Amino acid sequence: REMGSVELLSREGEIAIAKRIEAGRDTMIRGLCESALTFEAIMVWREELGTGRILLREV
DNA sequence: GCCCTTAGCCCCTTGACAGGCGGGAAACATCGTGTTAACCTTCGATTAAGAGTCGCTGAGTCGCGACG
Repeated sequence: REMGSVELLSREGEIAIAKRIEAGRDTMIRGLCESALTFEAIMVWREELGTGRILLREV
C-alpha cells in the first residue's frame, strides 16, 4: 500500500536521480575541501602517502 | 639346639627405545565481500457444510429548552 498508493514509479527520472546524487556528492566534496580540519587531515594524511604509505586505492 | 654361610626374592638405578598430544609451518578447501550494466517497475491462497462464549465499534429512537 505504501509503495503503491504513496510512491509513484519514476519513469525516465532515473537519470535525473543519478544527476541529483552526483550534485549532492559535488556539494559534499566542495564543503569538505575548505579551510578546516578536513583539508588539514587530508593533506597531512596524504603527506605520508605516496612514498611509504598507501598512495593509491586508499586516498 | 643355635650360629654361620649361601641362595632366592624384592627392591633400586639406567636406559634404548615408540609414539604420541600438540603447535608450527605449509599446502589446500571455505566465506564474506564485491562486480556486470542492452527488454517486463503489484507475486499470491483460502478458509468458507458443528459449537458454547470473551473484547470492541457504530446506527435509530427518545429527553431539555429557545426562538417565533
